[PDB]
Amino acid sequence: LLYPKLNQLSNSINAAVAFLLEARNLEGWWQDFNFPQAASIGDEWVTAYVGTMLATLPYAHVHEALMQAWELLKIRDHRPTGEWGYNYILCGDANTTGWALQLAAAVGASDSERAQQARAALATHLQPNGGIATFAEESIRAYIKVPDLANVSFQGWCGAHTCVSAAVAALPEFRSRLHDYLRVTQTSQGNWEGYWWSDHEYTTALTAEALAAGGQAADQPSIEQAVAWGLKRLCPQGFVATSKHPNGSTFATAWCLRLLLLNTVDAEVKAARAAAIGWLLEQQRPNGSWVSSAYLRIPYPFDRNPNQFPHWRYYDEIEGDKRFEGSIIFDHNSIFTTATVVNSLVKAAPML
Ligand SMILES: CC(C)=CCC/C(C)=C/CC/C(C)=C/CC/C(C)=C/Cc1cc(C(=O)O)cc(O)c1O
Repeated sequence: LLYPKLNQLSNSINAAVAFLLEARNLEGWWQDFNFPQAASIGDEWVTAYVGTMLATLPYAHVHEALMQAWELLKIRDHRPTGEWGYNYILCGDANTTGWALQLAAAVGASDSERAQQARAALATHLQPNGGIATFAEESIRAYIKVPDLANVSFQGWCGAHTCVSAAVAALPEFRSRLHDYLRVTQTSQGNWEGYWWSDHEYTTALTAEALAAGGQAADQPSIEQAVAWGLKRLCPQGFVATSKHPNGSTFATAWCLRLLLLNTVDAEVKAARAAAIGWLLEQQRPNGSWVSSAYLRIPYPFDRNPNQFPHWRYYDEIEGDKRFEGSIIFDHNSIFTTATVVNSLVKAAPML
């Protein structure tokens, strides 16, 4: 054990926590992502996610931030279902709601009236194939006012999503119901593929973590297959390479590091986690953040298979006329990425 690397982990994590606490707005929300001149900036979703990421820290001032985040979420009580959504102006969705419920658990509010209502609302999103859909069709159609989408299918946006199902399966009340859907959707390579996210490491880590949390020995082979895939994704330099970031994605690497924590005996896995930690420490910016790489894609509403859509473009790079469908957006404030990385480092440090 190299005590300088443990102390650098402490310093890295503290710098990121300071960045994230200072990056809150007037009322205390974490904000990220932007649909310009349209749905605008994420808050309820980003806050639920960041707060859940930071729940792994022992710090009293972080717990106070999470208590405040929950109070902000409780004041967002305008939707009749009790759901949370991307931000105030959006309808509820199952992903935001599932992350908000993980934050509720961290602050002792899982059995609150609001949490019970929101958990009930998740049940509406259960599909006949055993997974969870992001949106209710009537709700998201009521929000969208784009003429060339008025008459299209919304079965892409309103079908079962593996990324959302994996997150909801972090809740003990849903883990058993979502199990068979999570098992049947694993690829022959050992990973899972999400709907909204470009980086499969996110869905793979979350799904493997839900299977691990259920404690069924029948799921252990699937978990180990996912770990093996993670080991192949992480190159020797300690990062996950992508087409967009061929020298390493901070977001994809952080989620791959979380996935590799699911095997604590294999020496090659332990070495790969060490390499990922070293690369993430090298990549941190002076202000404590990491470079944005949390790529969210917007399929067409009818598209059930966005991993089979070859046309993705980065919204911010499109010259001339453009639309959100078929584009990728990112976390312009680096809050979503930074919270992800800091969580992975806190979880990985004791297994150094
Ligand atoms: C599910 C998840 C990963 C996070 C939980 C939060 C969610 C829901 C993240 C996904 C991305 C989505 C759909 C976010 C909502 C906002 C929106 C509907 C964006 C597209 C858009 C807007 C408009 C418009 O605002 O007019 C017109 C569009 O044609 C159009 O595609």
